[PDB]
Amino acid sequence: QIIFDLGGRTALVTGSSRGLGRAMAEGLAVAGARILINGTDPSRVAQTVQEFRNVGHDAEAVAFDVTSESEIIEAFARLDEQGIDVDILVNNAGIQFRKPMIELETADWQRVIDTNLTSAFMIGREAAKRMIPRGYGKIVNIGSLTSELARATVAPYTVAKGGIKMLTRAMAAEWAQYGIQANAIGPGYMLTDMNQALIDNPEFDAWVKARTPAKRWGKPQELVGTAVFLSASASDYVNGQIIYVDGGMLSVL
Amino acid sequence: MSNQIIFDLGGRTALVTGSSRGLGRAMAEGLAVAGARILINGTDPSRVAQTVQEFRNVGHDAEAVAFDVTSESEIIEAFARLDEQGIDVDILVNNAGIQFRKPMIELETADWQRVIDTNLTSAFMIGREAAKRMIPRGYGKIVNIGSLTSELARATVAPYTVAKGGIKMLTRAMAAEWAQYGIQANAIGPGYMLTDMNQALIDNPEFDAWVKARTPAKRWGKPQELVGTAVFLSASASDYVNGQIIYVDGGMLSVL
Amino acid sequence: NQIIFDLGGRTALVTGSSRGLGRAMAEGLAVAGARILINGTDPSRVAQTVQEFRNVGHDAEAVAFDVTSESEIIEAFARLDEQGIDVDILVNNAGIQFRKPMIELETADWQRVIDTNLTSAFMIGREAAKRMIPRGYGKIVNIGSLTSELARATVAPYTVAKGGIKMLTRAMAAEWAQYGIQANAIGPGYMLTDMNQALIDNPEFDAWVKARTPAKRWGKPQELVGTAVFLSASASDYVNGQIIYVDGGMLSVL
Amino acid sequence: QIIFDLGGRTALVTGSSRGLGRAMAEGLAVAGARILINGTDPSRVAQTVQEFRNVGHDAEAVAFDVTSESEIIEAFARLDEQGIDVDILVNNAGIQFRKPMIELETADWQRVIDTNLTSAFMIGREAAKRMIPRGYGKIVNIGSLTSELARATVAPYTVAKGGIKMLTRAMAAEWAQYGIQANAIGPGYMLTDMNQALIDNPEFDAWVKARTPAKRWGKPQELVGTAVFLSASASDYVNGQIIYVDGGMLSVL
Ligand SMILES: [Cl-]
Ligand SMILES: [Cl-]
Ligand SMILES: [Cl-]
Ligand SMILES: [Cl-]
Ligand SMILES: [Mg+2]
Ligand SMILES: [Mg+2]
Ligand SMILES: [Mg+2]
Repeated sequence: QIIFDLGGRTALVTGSSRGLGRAMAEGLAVAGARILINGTDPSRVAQTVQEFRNVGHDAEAVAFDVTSESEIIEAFARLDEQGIDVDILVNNAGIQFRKPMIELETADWQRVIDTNLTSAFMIGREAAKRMIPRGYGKIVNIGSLTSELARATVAPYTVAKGGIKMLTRAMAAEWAQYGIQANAIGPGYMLTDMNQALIDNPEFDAWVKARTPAKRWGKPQELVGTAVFLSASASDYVNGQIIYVDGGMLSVL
Repeated sequence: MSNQIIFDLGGRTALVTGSSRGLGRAMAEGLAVAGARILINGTDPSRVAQTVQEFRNVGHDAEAVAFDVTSESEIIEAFARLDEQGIDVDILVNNAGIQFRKPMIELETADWQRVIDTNLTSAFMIGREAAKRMIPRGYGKIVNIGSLTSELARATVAPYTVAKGGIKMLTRAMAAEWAQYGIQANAIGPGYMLTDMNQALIDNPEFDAWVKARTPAKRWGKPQELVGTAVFLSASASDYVNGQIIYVDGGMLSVL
Repeated sequence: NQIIFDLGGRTALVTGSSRGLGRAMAEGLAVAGARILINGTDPSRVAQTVQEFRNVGHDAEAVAFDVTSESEIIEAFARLDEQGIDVDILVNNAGIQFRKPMIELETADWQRVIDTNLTSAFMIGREAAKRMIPRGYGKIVNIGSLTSELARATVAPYTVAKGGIKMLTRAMAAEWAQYGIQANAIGPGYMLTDMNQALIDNPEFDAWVKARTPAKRWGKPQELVGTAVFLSASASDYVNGQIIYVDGGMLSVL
Repeated sequence: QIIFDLGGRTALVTGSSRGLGRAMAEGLAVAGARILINGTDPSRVAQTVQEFRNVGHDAEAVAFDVTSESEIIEAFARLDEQGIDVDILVNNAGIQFRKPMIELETADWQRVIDTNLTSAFMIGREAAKRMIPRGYGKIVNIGSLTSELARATVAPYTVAKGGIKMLTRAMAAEWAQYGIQANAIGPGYMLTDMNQALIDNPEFDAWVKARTPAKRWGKPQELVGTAVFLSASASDYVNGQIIYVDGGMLSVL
């Protein structure tokens, strides 16, 4: 099915050296995309690139700090110079910080906003600058269940992801007319290392299973279909949507 | 060129209601191309036959399954025939529904009811019948067809708006009850699409200009542009997606 | 008083107000100053509620009719017209609950939920709106549910009907706001009423409500009153097509 | 009526020297609340306080830059010392900045985020710390139609207001159990000096009237009912909700 094929396209996935970003990058590569691996640690990025190459994927290392405008600008300039077009941007980079709001230092709030929200804006804007003259491109922002429903102790993350949902709509509002589709994925509770602490908590584990209609956690590879869909011609008239991949959790009391 | 398999529908049988023409036909053809066996359903049996034949000529496995989507007896009867034939309905696309344009202060209750019955009640009855076979098997996909009016109202199309809003909530209710048995119930909300059901809107320059101005993509959608979403929601690619409505509207719903 | 929340001089029809939440809201509107048209299916129950309202100083009239009967709805408004009684405020509160898994759900029970909740609100809203329009002002307050937004197993037809109510509210705004009519909705969460007695008397369900709600408690019937008055008053003249969830924060958190 | 009465309560409205904030503060005063007026121009704040006192309202100036954490903290310390409780907080302060994203400077993006979103978090956090031991409080964040629907050229405002909506829910998530209701108002197109460029653009004016079911702009005082509702006992069981006051605009195509 050509409509899901990504051959001839290049995807930059931020924070793809590990975790969900890597699982999505891997799935995009299987669908045919060349992959630009990104992460803060150059050595960790390089290791992930070699592993992608070892299984026959076309991959390049594009390490940069997603909170640094100058590094973002220089990374895209370097890509321009090598003749590498970024056709698909997945804004996956982001951190979590657990603390009740009355105990939350403004500096930590700010770090979560910068890493999750401002990063997506800066990187999205740089990608779009080049996609616009080409007349096509895909932007896939990674939100969260907290883009819509709040949870105690994760306020700055919740706010940043709520911002990401609206950033997605703002991107569609301005860029859809130029043939660019900006959409989002909202992962539910996934079996991934960032969640290991939650997964290890028997009470939290029980809550996830009782709160989710599917009665189970999601696996990281279960984000791949949605990521491929939103990166492929299959979603050419889809714009400004956030698709939750959460076993039904957001849909029910 | 990619050998990925998460979008393949081989071995699955899809029933698409109102698939003899329009968006339903386009989605049915898309499902067939992805590998699904197709059951075509429609009012005009002549239009149905022509559609089934056209599917067969291009190598699709297709068949007519006749029933009034508003008739419970006809629905239960149709599923009985499928049951005996060992046909599993693995994918149900609830696309059947009519439109009726009339301001509410002039709207006869009988026209209100017909819109509700054909759009909303049909989806409940047919979804209920499909699910009781899906549950024991432990897998299944239900794709309801909503509308932009599942979310935003428009003057003169109230009963449709109400029915499509119901469809969105019906989708969530289905996820609530069936997700645990391995069934994914999701929905598609087509925007303004180039179909004959909208020809009166397309051939009005004011409304045409409005669509292009109101939509960020600045264009109407083509029926084929629902295929990707329909296949995605019918395939293993969406196994952990439940209760979602995905709008295919060039961004119309996302902006002022 | 606070004049923007005053309903003096205005007349409110509240369907299903002979008892339960409908009665509590009708009483709230009366306290706010509205003359109340009490409605229910039983004329005797309706009249008794009317007399109780009047004995504590509220003005109230008996307007019994079956909300699923179009001919009775039309007949009732014809009576009101002839008396010169304007319906300035309509609260569509009537509607039944029916709990049953969808695979066990008879279509007739589904239909009764749809008719009593959704079709009734359309028919009555339509009759009210055509008299409000030439006056250039009016309020329609539909009663949704927190299930207008989020579903729950065993309550599909109610969820669907109330989801319909949310969109009906928006459809009413779309057509009638231009004429100075505001159509809005209330989505109650879990309320300590008699139609929820089973839920309330179930320790597992009671515990779930208290744990699932940020406010860690059920709502009281009186806690809908403020929203009903707000949406019935001058205070909400630029508010249209809104549904206000009164649910202790349930819909807003995981 | 008692359920809308604010007697015995004190409300802090940020950016209430003029515009929407001033209109809401006046309605809160009419409802019985003691009012704390805040704004950047000390003369305009003092003049507004005077006008409130002329009609018998209890009003007082409370000075702080809403983007300065130290000034916010000091302001609440002065309130504590004077025995002034903030029972009701209306986070109304904010700025607008119009510019397409590809041309938007990050510094401007950041100033809009800080002024609209971070401000509401810092001030809400400071207010909540006092409301919690009292077992009572109302927080009303001021969102926008852009909390829900995007518009080209106002992306950082859109994102900030989307953040406001989710912040409101995060507040409900952590604080509802302590008897604090956190909710939001999303004003539609209102006739304020801040909007005077749009109002005076005949194309934008005609668009508002055609796009709004009510076919008209809102007047600032039309926010009063919603503000009082969300500040009074009438909304004791309302938490985490945003109420749009937009003549129906968000509700229709
Ligand atoms: Cl996995
Ligand atoms: Cl097509
Ligand atoms: Cl009765
Ligand atoms: Cl004003
Ligand atoms: Mg098979
Ligand atoms: Mg009158
Ligand atoms: Mg006073």
